[PDB]
Amino acid sequence: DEGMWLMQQLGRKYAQMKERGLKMKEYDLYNPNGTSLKDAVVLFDGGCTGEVVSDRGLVLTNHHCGYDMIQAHSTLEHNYLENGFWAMREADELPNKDISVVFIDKIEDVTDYVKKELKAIKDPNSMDYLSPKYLQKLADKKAGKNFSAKNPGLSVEIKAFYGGNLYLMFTKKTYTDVRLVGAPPSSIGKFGADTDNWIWPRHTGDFSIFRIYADKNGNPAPYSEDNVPLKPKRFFNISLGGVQENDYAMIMGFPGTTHRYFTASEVDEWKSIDNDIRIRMRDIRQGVMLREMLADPQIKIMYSAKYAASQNAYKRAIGANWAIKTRGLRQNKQAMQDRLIAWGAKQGTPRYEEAVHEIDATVAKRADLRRRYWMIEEGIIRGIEFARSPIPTEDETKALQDASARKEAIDKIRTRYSKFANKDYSAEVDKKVAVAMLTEYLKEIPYENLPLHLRLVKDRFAGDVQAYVDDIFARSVFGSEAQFDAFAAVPSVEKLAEDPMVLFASSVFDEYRKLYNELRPYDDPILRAQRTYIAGLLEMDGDQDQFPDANLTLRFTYGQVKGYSPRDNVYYGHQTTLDGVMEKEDPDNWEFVVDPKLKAVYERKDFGRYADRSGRMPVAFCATTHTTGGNSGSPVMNANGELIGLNFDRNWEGVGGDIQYLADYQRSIIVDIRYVLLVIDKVGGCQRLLDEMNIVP
Amino acid sequence: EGMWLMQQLGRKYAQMKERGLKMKEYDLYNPNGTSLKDAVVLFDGGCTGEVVSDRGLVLTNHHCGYDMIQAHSTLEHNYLENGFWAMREADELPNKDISVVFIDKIEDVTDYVKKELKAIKDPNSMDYLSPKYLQKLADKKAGKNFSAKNPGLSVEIKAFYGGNLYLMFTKKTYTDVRLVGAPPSSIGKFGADTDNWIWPRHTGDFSIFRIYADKNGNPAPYSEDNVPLKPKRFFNISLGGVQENDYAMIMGFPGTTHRYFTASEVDEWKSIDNDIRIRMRDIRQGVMLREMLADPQIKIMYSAKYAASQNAYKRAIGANWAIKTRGLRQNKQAMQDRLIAWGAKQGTPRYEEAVHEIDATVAKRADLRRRYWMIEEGIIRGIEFARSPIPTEDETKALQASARKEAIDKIRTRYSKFANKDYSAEVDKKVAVAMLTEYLKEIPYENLPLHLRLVKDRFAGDVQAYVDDIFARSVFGSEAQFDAFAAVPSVEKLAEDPMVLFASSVFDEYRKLYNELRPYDDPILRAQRTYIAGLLEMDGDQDQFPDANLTLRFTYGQVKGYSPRDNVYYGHQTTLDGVMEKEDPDNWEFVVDPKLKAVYERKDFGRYADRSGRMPVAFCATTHTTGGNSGSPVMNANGELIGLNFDRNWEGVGGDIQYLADYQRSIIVDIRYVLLVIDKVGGCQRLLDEMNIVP
Ligand SMILES: O=C(COc1ccc(F)cc1)N1CCCC1
Ligand SMILES: O=C(COc1ccc(F)cc1)N1CCCC1
Ligand SMILES: O=C(COc1ccc(F)cc1)N1CCCC1
Ligand SMILES: [Cl-]
Ligand SMILES: [Cl-]
Ligand SMILES: [Cl-]
Repeated sequence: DEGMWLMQQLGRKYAQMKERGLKMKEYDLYNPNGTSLKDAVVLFDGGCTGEVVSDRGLVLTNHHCGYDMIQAHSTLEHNYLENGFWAMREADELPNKDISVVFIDKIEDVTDYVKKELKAIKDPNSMDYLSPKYLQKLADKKAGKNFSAKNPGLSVEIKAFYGGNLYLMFTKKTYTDVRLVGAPPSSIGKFGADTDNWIWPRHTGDFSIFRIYADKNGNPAPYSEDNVPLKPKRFFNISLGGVQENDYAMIMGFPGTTHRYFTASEVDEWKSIDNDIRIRMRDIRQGVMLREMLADPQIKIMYSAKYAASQNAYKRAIGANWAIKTRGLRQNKQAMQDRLIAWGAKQGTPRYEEAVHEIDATVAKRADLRRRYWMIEEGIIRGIEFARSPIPTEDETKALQDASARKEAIDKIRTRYSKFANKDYSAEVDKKVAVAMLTEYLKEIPYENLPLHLRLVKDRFAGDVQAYVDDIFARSVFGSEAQFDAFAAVPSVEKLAEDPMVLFASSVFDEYRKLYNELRPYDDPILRAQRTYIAGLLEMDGDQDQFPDANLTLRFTYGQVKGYSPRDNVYYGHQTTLDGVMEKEDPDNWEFVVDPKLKAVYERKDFGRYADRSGRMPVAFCATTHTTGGNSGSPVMNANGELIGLNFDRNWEGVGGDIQYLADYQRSIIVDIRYVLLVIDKVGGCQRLLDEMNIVP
Repeated sequence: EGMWLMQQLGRKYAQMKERGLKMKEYDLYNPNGTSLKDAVVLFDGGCTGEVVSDRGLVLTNHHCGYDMIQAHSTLEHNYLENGFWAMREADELPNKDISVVFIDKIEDVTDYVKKELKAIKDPNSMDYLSPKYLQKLADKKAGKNFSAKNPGLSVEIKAFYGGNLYLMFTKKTYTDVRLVGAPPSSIGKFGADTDNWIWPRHTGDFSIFRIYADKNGNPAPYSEDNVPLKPKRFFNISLGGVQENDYAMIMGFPGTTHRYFTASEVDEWKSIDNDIRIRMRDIRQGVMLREMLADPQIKIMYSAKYAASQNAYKRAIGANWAIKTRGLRQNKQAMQDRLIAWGAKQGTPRYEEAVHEIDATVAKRADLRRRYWMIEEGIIRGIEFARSPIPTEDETKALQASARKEAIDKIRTRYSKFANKDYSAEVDKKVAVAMLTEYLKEIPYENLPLHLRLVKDRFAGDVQAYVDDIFARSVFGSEAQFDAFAAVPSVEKLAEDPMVLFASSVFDEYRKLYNELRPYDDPILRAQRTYIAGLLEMDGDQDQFPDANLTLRFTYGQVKGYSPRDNVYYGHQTTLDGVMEKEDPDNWEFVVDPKLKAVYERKDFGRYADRSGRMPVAFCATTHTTGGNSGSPVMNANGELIGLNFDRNWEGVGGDIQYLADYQRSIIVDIRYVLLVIDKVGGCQRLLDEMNIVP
């Protein structure tokens, strides 16, 4: 609903944005033929957003966005992940291998061009209209003969929007020498850690600092000791005016995916298959894992990351199912499609109703297969560690059946066994997880639909899942180190072919691939019908109050700094303070440890010009902007386009917002720029970064 | 802020009127006439109640009338789960061992008691706080035939302000109090233990009783000839509801507070009482919950024991949060330093000497008190086999006449009560191994109960082996082991039984510590009499209330929410919409009564919903309440009933030592929700009709 707008849509939205508080001129925010604020936004490392905040190429993004780079430069002598990092001179800034920043140099509507090229249709069912290979061939044809050679650092890309009803060509400028400049300690950068993931109120200082480097002329160049900081076209001014409740706020960034044009049948499928299976299976997996972690401190160390990784999409699915149950998402999709069908009936065009019917029929037809796919994926592929145990390759089996190539096969199988049964793998914990996961899987999936090896639970083990799992480990070459070494000393292909763990792993992966291959053909009729469906919605209600689905391209969103009521008699305000960090401090809980320098700043009220009018130190705020994954690190702007914060999360109540925006619950969780500048200043003591920024009173 | 004596109403009236009170002083409390105070009762010795009709109808909490609802519940008519609604007065159920106490008269007898005390001689006598001594004075003042000359009436004298003020209460007690109505437990206890001490709250915590009496309205025990009481005063029910900042007041019987604790007593309360209870109960509850989650039969057997352990555990967590964050220790220290500076200026050193005596006594009893709480939390309440059978002297002097069978039948009865339908020896062994490992780490060998010395001496430090051996060799270790003993009982078998020796040994140490600690209470009590006398002489009997002591008090404040933490606000009122948000059909605590769910769906709120069409459930107020105030009437600026107090938020449990204006709230069930449940859930129109409901 309140959307993720194309840069092209700024003109038609500008008057509403101005009426909601926007004060800057339209072309100062986005101008297709000149420098604008859009030129200070970057796609940071392929999946995050960033922003240029100085005339020397300084870039701000989230701490969780720059996390891998902070970790790659961290050692026992200089643990930057734990203590932070503050380069005191430009020469001290650390280079990063495999990093990139993408500027969106130009954006152009190429719809008529693509649609004319598509008219050369050798099959009306062709999926070339959505093919990256096909669209790249059109982008190259339009850009010219050797565009990348004649314009180094530039590249061209065409993307489909609105289900193939609109196409845009992006001219991108990519820089690959992006150095680490500064980062707060993890105690600030990820204060809530996993406990506060998707949570508002939030007290996390989620930021990190980088710098784009380039050749002498400001052109992209790979890492070189001769590289000089980039003088950019445009950079954000930092505001110290802060935020007030109801203030206008806007974001530019790269939201990844949404499903705003789902039919009511796709919402039901998302709930009853995708979300219910993921919720049920992960709750079983996590329940066994947590009991083992709480009983053995060594198991807690080995399984903490696996547990946290499983919980992230589990929490998302819980938040999504809450919106489906309470916010009428299914009903609003049904009303949307009924309105189009009634309009099509009045216009004498039945193709829109036929398109919704095709989507419904495809959803209803793939139901059993999709249920079986999610059941095996959540239950076994993700749920059971020994599902990803070593499977001897075709060439490994061939090698073991008269040359020195036998020792090569054993060394390769050993390397994979050592990665599977690593320092964090417990066979006992895995057997307990598998017994609970398989009991549920065997209750849901009938004998005729089971992976071939799982048929042995009924046929050979008289229904005893525990005995079947015990037997896999007791007899398998991968059941223990001593069992592998005995095999490695005298390896036979016939031992591997009958190995209970190899057979289980092969069998479950075979069933997983068979289901994937059977389900793949159902995607195309839905995609083709969505092109007709979205064309109708656009022709009926216009390319105005319905935004194109997110597709990792540059979008803008606007709203207000506003809290919300999560439940009866509870209100969460629009702004958190440093006081809230101190309330959450728990010295013996690694997630809620408070940095001693920050604790002292709070005690002494050493807030400088960064505190609010009441002398309180702001930390984070929330806004009615419409964001999703991909928007991490996005610049948050004032009514004047000045930087007031960085987007870093969204509350769980708004995760259903990828299908239907939730005005009374959905909020972008943003780190206040005053808190960012406080941490750089009083925690990092990196005055040179403050000095190179243009800070407005 | 306080829990004021009825006598202090005159002194507080102007401030109450400035805060919004509209009723005349003597209409609320009149020392020589009828007033609203006459409609308040002490319900069943530990709760408050209120008369709401000219036919003796009484409202109190559901958790206050819980035992009576349960005593009348059968498999055929389960009133606890289904609710109860007597459709005629003759259908109201009598209750054995129930009482309602009216506070007929209250008088200051300070000079009388202080003159009588002057005859003591021993300056360290504790008669000034002795219920037996004070009752002898109460009887002497009332007369040598008071209860016979004034039927239903009794007198009682209590100490206040540490023995600096005394009041005599004339009480009228009724023992025929019948069950009239109760909502189902899904309404009466909606939050169940999850929402205990929690605001926001969505629980309709009420039950309905009726006082019966003889033909003249005089107290009489249960009789089929008893007629409902026509009281001299009852509350009018308001349907005007509440708004944020509205004046609210409560009358009730708060039990205990510790408003005059020294800073050393706050430290002791934190570092001994609360930390030990928190640490020990967390170990006990952790083992119990693991076992309950792994075996559904263990969950059935241990649910009540788990819930009972959690209640004071949650209280201690809330209390320690206030000590850590609200500066309770610091404010007591400032209070005592101010008195000491004032006593230095006046030339009277006795106040500083009194605070010093309290500090020295606290410091001296520290190790013993730590040992007492450690054994009490760790073993006496932590381990079930600590309360296993110990053969009496009469029982041993029977097994060494044919009364050997009677001794075995008595020991068997106690064994059967210990190892009952809810007792698991396996769960108990696991709880004991974890509890004893912690206890053995905290209590040194020389301070251990004698049998626990065997962990180091006989079992090479293996707690698991020591516990396994207790059950493997004890006659109370299993039914088969008891039966083998019962067939061939010898006193030598009992005298060497590892479970009997453990149980005896831990109870001996528990009694020895109790007896060693008891003498330390008296110097603190005597010094508190001097300490509070100084505080009263210095800052007056005006902004410092006497500690609660289960006597009638009033408190006033406003209907107001609060901010529990940064960027979070809890408003002053919950709604029926909040009950529906919490509904979880497969969680017994959050099941919603189908009749109530239908009322919400159809918006069948009648005259009970607010101006916006939303149905209120509960509200909170800045009144100062504690345990004993459950069921208390909550009044308007006009003295009309707007709700019943039923709980207080955990953030305010430290309020028994220092009132917390920004966090402490009384959790009250809205009277409009009470009437909506009587009407649309119970269908008991006769109860609505007998109440005086004001628009
Ligand atoms: O308003 C529109 C198109 O709107 C957009 C065109 C390009 C773009 F990048 C974004 C929007 N139309 C109304 C009549 C049919 C076309
Ligand atoms: O309170 C919850 C879930 O709470 C969280 C969900 C996800 C998350 F990341 C954090 C909390 N619910 C009550 C209604 C059904 C869901
Ligand atoms: O949130 C809590 C405790 O919460 C409850 C305590 C008791 C209770 F009955 C219910 C909740 N705390 C945060 C700061 C340390 C204590
Ligand atoms: Cl058509
Ligand atoms: Cl909404
Ligand atoms: Cl009366």
